[PDB]
Amino acid sequence: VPPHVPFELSGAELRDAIVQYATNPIYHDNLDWLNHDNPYRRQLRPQVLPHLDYDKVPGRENILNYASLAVQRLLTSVYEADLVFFPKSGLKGKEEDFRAFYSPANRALGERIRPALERYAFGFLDDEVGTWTAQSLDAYLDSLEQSPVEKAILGSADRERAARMWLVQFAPDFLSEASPMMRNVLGYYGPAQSEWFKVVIDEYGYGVHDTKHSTLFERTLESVGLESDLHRYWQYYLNSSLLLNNYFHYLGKNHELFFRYVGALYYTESSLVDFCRRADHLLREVFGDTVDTTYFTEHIHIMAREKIIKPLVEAHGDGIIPEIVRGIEEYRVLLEIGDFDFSEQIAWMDAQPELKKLHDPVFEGLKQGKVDAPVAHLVEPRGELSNTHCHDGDELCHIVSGTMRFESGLGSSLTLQAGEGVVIKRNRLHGANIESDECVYEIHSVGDYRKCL
Amino acid sequence: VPPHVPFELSGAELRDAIVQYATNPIYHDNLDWLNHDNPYRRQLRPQVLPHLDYDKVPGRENILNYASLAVQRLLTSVYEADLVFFPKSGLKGKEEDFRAFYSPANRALGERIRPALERYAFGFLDDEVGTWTAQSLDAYLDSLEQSPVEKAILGSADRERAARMWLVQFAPDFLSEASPMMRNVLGYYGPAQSEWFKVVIDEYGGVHDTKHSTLFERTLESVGLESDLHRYWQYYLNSSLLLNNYFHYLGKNHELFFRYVGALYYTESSLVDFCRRADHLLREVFGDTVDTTYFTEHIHGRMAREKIIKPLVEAHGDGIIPEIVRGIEEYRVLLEIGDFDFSEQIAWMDAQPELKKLHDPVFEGLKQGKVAPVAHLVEPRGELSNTHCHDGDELCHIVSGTMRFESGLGSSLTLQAGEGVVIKRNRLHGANIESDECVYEIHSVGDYRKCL
Ligand SMILES: [Fe+2]
Ligand SMILES: [Fe+2]
Ligand SMILES: [Fe+2]
Ligand SMILES: [Fe+2]
Repeated sequence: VPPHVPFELSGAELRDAIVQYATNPIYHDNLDWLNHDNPYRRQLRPQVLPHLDYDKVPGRENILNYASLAVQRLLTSVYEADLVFFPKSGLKGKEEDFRAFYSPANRALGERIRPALERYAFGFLDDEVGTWTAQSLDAYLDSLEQSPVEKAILGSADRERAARMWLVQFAPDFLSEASPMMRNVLGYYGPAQSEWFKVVIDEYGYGVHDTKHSTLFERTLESVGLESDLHRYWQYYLNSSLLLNNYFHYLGKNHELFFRYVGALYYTESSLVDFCRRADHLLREVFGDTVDTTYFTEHIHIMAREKIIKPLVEAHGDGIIPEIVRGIEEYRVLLEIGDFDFSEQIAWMDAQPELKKLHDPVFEGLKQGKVDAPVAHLVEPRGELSNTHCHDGDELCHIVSGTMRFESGLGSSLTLQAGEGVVIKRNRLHGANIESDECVYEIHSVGDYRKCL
Repeated sequence: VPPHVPFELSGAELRDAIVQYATNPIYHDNLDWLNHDNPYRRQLRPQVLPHLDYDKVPGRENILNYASLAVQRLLTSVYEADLVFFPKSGLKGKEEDFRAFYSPANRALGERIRPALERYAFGFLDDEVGTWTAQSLDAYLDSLEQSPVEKAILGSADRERAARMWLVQFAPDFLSEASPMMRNVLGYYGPAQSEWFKVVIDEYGGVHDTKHSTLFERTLESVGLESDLHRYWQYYLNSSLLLNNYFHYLGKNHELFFRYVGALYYTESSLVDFCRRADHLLREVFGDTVDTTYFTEHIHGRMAREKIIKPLVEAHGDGIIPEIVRGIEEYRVLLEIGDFDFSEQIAWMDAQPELKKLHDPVFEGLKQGKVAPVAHLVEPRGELSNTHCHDGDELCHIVSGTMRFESGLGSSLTLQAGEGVVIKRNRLHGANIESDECVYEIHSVGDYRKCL
C-alpha cells in the first residue's frame, strides 16, 4: 500500500488556486450596480485576490477587513454551486453563464480551496467560544428591550431606506430557505433524520409553491419596491450577512459539524418567534399597511429538544454535547457581528452629507502634515465602476476634476464634483462610478481620519 | 485581472491525486468479507490504483473491466461524503473513522478528482446515446414476457441465494432513498422546485417507520440480511454502483438538471412494473416470511410529465428537450448493463462446482503449451484478498494448503492441494487462506476455451 500524502494547500499555491477559481469570467466586475436577473454572476473582484495573505487567519477584531469580505464572497459562490438556480425569465439567453457556473471545472476549483477559505472565515471562532453530561446540558439549555436592528432602522434619518437595506441582506438566505438545512437529511441514519425532515417539510410548505417560505419572502420584497431575483443586490451584501448565511452551508456541507447544526437548530427555532415578531412590528411601523409580512407571521403560527437532541445524546453519547453547545455559541457570536456591522453601515449611509462636508477639514490637516498619509492619483473614464468593497483604514477621496457617483449603500449616493470629496470610513461597504468623460481624483490613506482634524 | 488558467488534471498528476484520496486508512483492505456496522470504511484497494490509466476512457465494451469497477468504488465514496451516516449501534467508538470520512481533506481530495472520475465512468455514454419540438418530444414520450432479473433468479440453481445477492445491490440506493433526487430541490427556482419536493416527500414519509428506507430494512431483515451500510460492499456489483452513481452524477452537477428530469419520468413510470415483478419474484422464492411492503407501497409518473416537464420547457425553451431525452436514454443503457452484469454474476456463482471440475482440463491444456503467463504466490493464513475482477480469464491452481475462493454472497469454494477453479473475466471474486500457508499459481489463460 503506497503511503498517504496529507492534503496540503498553502502559500503561493493557495493564492494561485484562489485566483484560478475566481478568474472565471462570471465572477468579474459588473458594469452596473445590480445583477439583471442572472443568478450565475457573482462579483468577487478577482483583480485583488493575488495581493492577499490567506495563510494569516484573522481574529474577531479584523473579520470586517476587506480580505474577510473577499473570502465571504468566494465562500458564498463556492457553496451555492450545489444549489439549483434559474432566472425568473428563464434560462433562454443565459445558457453560457449557466454552463460556466455549473461545470466540472468550477466546482472542483472551489472545493479544492474551500478548506482554506473555511479557515479564514471561521478560524476566529476558536478563540470566541470540556466534558458534559445530559444534566449540565439541560440547565444550559434552560438559561436561554429594543434590538440593535430596531434602533438603527427606527433611529435612521431615512427609515424606509434603512429597512430596505435590511431586507436585501436576507435574500441569499430566505429565497433559498432551508437549503442549508436539507444538507443534513441526506443519507441514512436514525429516527432523527425523519424528525429533521419534518422541519424541512414545513420549511418547503408541504410541496405547495404558494405556502413555500421562499415565495412568502418574495411578496415581502415585492411589497416595498424590491425585486426577488438572485443575486440582484450582491454588491449591497454586508460582510456579516454572507458570514451568517455561509455558516449554515459550513455546518451543512461538513457533516463532522452535524451536532453543531443540531445546537444551532434549537437556538434558531427558540428565538425565531421573537425575531419574526420584531420584524413584523418594525416593517409595519416603517412602511405601514402596504408591507406584506406574512412570511414572518407564518413562523409565529408554527419538538427539537425531545425529538432530536434527546435521542441523539442517548444513541451517540455525551461526547457530542460540547459540539451542540459550540454550535449555539458560535451562532450567537455571529449574530452580534451582524448587529454591529449593520448598525455601522446605516450610520455610515445616513452621515453621507456630513462626511462629504467633513472632506474639507480633513483635507486641510493633510496639507499641514497633521498626519503623513500615502496618496494615490487616479484618472478613470466614465463607466469605470469600482465594485463595492471596503478598506482597513479610513481614506480621503478628493475630486480634482470631473463628476463621480460615490455609493455607500442601496439608496445612498453622493455626487462629487471638482474640488469636493468624502471621508470613507474603514470596513464600510462602498463603491464608485465615473459620470463624466474623465475624472481625476486622489485617495489619501489617512488611517484614523480624526488625526487630521 | 489575471488570466484564467483552465482547470487541468491528467497524466501522472491524476494518478497521484487518485492515490492520495484513496490512501486514507478508512479505504484500506478489510480483513473480513463484510463491514461490521461502520458506514465510514469503504474498500477501494488503493495499492492497485497507481497501475491504472485514467486518461484512456473506455467504451461500453470495457466498462465491466476492473478499472471501471475501481472508479465506481471511488465515485461512490466521493458522492456519499455529502450524505449523513451514523452506525446502527451509535457513533460511540467510530469517532475517528467518522472524522476520517467527514473532514476537509477527504472532501477536497475527492472533489478534485471527481471531474476525471466522472469522465472515466460515464464517458462511454457519449457514443451510446439534434433539435426537438414539444410535439416531437410528446410523441417520443408516448411511445415508451419476463424481465431479465426474473429469468436469472428463477433460473438459478439456488433461488434464495440468487435473490439475496439481488437485494444487497440496492442497499446504497434504497437505504438512502431520495438522497440523489434531493440534490435538485436545493436552491431557488420556479414552481418546478415545489413539484420535485412533493416527489421527495412521498419517498420520506416524514415518519421514520413509513419512511421507504425503513421499509427496505424490514425487507432485508426478513431474509436474514442486515441493513447497515456498507456491510456487503465487497459484494456490490460494478453495474450496481454504476446505476447508483449515475443519479448522484445527475444530482451533483446541475448542468445535468434536465437529464434528471428525463430520468425522473422513466423511473417513476417504469417503477410500477419493476415493483410488481419484484413482489412476485420475492414471494415465489421466499414465501410467507419475506416482507415486500417496500415494493407494494410504491405500486409521480403522471405528475412529472405535466407538472415538471411541461412548465420547464415552457420556461427554458426547446433547447432543454435533447437533454431530457439524453437522461432517459442514458438511464436505459445502464439498466441494460445491470441486467447483463447481474445475470452473468449469478451464472458464475451457480457454475462454481463445475468451474472447479473444469480446472483440471484447462490445466492440462496449459501443460501441453496449447496456450500462458504464470504468477507464483505464497500467502499466510488470514490473507483475505478483497473482491475484484480481471479483464481475462484466469486459472487458479493450488499446490498446497487450503483456500476459500469467494464468488459472491453465499457462494464459496474450498480449494485444496491439486485442485483449482476457472475464474471468468469481469466476474466479482475474492479469496482467503484457510491454512497456515498456501502456495498456488495463477495462470492468465485469456480465453480458457482455447485450453480445452
Ligand atoms: Fe422558515
Ligand atoms: Fe475604495
Ligand atoms: Fe419511494
Ligand atoms: Fe484474483
